Amino acid sequence: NLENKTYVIMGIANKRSIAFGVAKVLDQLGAKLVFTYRKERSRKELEKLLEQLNQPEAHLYQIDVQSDEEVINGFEQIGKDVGNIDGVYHSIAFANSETSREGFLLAQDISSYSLTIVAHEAKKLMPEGGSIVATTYVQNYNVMGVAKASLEANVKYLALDLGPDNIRVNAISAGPIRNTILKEIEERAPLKRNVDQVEVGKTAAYLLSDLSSGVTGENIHVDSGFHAI
Amino acid sequence: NLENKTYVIMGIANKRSIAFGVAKVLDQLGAKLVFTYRKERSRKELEKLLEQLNQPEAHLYQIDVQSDEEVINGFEQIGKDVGNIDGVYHSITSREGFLLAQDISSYSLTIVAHEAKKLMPEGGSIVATTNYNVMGVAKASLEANVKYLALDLGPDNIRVNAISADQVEVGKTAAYLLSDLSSGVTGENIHVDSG
Amino acid sequence: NLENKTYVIMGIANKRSIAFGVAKVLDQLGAKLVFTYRKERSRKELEKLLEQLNQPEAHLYQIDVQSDEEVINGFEQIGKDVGNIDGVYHSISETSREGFLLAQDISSYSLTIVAHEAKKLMPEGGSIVATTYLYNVMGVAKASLEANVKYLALDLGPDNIRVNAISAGPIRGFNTILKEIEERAPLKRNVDQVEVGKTAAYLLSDLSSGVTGENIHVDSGFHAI
Amino acid sequence: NLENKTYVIMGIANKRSIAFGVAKVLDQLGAKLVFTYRKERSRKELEKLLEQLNQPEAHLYQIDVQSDEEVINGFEQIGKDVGNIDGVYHSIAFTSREGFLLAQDISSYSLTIVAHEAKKLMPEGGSIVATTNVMGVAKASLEANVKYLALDLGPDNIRVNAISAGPIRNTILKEIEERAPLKRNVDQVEVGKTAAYLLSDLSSGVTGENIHVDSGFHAI
Repeated sequence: NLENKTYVIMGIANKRSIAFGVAKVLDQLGAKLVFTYRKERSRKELEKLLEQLNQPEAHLYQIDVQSDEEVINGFEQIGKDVGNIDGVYHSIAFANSETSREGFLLAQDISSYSLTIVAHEAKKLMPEGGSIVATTYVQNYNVMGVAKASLEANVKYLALDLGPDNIRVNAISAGPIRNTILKEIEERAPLKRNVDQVEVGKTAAYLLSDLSSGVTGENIHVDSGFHAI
Repeated sequence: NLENKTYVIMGIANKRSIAFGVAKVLDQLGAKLVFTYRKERSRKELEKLLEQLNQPEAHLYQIDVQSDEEVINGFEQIGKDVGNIDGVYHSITSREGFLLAQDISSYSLTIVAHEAKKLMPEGGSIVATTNYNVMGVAKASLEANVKYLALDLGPDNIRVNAISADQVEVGKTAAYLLSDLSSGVTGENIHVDSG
Repeated sequence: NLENKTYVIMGIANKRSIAFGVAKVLDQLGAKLVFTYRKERSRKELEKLLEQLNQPEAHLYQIDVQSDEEVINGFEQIGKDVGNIDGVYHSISETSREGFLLAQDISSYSLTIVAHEAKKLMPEGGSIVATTYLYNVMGVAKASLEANVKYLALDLGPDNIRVNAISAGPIRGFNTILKEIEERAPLKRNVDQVEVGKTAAYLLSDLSSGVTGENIHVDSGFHAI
Repeated sequence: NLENKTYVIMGIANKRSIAFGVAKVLDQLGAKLVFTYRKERSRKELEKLLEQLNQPEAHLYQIDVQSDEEVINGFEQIGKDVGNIDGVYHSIAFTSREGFLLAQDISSYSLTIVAHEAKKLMPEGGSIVATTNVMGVAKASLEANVKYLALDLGPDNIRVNAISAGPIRNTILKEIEERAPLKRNVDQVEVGKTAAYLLSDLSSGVTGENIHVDSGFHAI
């Protein structure tokens, strides 16, 4: 399916990382993978996980999307080091000033803008097109909600903007995974159970692959159809 | 990918039918396919087209979703003839107009779903592909149907999703939806329309 | 506000009909009101209700939206008896084919036809409002309605006719849900007939002059959850 | 209707401002109005326009929603100067990381903070109204914000709703008087009207809603 495809996978932290699920699946289909971590602390942990995979060699890159420079440099090195890529999976989600302006903006920066920039930089490794995918993860006033809204919109507009560049941008809206919210989901999710990294990875594969070749700007809920309730 | 999977494919009329695109893709993925046509006039066309495919043998069934009896019998024969299936692809001013539109476009799903359910003891995937446009009103009804059927059949481990509309690209998404790949997605509507 | 405006108000059945809340409000603003009932049994109840209002005289009209004929004649009599009007308020896995279609017929199509017929009493345009209350086929019917509203709003734009919907929250299983919507819905309280009538008035009135194809939730913003 | 109602009206810049249309309508209904401007340069223009209205007295307040400090202080002065208010109309208008964030800041967050501050002048509840490439993303954020605020403030009996308006002042305009159902084009007053509806008790069950005042163009 994906032999000879090269994908950048952002946001692995531990073996529980959704991003990592996504990783195991693409590995299994025979794509070559590149990874980005944020904290130096996590570099070792990634090298460990790349063992679990049949990855010919280890291509790790420290990128903090929160900063233009790192993202710019990171993609260039990947470019230099690996050549063109077929797609990017961008997993993020970080809620830490309950109503603070900094809170708000920071949320936006991480949750919505990171995509914009990644996209702008990844685009340079995708001269013939490719697929970008953003995966997505309560109190008084939910700022994280407002960030996701921003995200989803951003996906539409990037999808729209990069259309001509034959680059597809879609999102995965994830439902919960390995306890009161596990009450709620197993309770009310139509499919009557909880999703998990793999299921996501599967749709992720779908999206990054040519299989979804007519689909851009879409947001797919991998949540045992909890959305429809 | 799909070897040993059995799908019912409804709405082929000619080689241009979206449903047909969907077919080619599933055939190529090694799934065994069952077909339904409406007019007798088109049983022949379908036999023609099954020639383009690598289908061991031809399973054709005349079914007018517009009528309970045909649908009921239709699926039973499929049942008897083929045994269980893994999912179904369902491709298709005045009070009469409105209601007819609703009947064919939205309800057809409901009843198909109810009948196909009987061939999917262990779950499966159903997929529906899609001046005052009563037609719009019919699609709205449809999409809703999908959500509530998705909802109703969740517990029966049956996933209901829609594709909003070339043929091949649909087929491929179609393939995604019908396959295990889409294992957490139910009640979703996917736009294959170059966004 | 509404003196010399004339509105047709459909779907009152008892003093508790939301359609009646709507009525009280438009009465209070000085509009002349026409009424439609389905069951003969309820014509008396309506007369009794019109007593609560300062309605000069009683224009009642028996109409079953479920039938083209009644709807046609119905509007023509209103036409003849009242002349033109300014708007209309229209309040109304297993599942059989009949059920489905019936639901569609009543919940969606009814509007279409009413629209088509009221149109004839609004040569200079006006406002049509559909209210909605709340495996459920009923959902599917609402879906179909809401779309219809958009498409009618669309098709009637040029005839200067605005079509909008109100989507309403509970009043009168029930006792349990009048609790539900009181905890999680923002505002905390439950809605009521009046609230609707108010928004209804907005919509029917010139107040809502750029608004068509819109659906307004009068549910203490429950929709937002 | 609106006698003895007090509303804060933000975003007037010239006689063409939508906010100003809103203003005319509220004035005409007998509400007392307070205004905020951003640029010192625009205070005089506001005094000019307040002449067209029957405003007992001019309460003007310089507020840059871009800065917590001004917004906090402004509302207090309003508080001190006029006492409690019945609602607020928040009208605000018009690549890189900064661009992105700026847009959010002004388009979406401004509401959040204004809300949070306005809240203190509405002990018994009231109505807040926000009128409306990256700019798209900003509106999305806004529309979401309105929902969540509507949601957060429900218990305080404060209603938050938005108005989405179709353009006012010859190309992209043609497309509209062409395509849109209601057949002509939209204007200040129209907005003012719905605005009135939303700020008034008339919209008493409605919160978290977005109304399109665009001759039903949204429906297309």
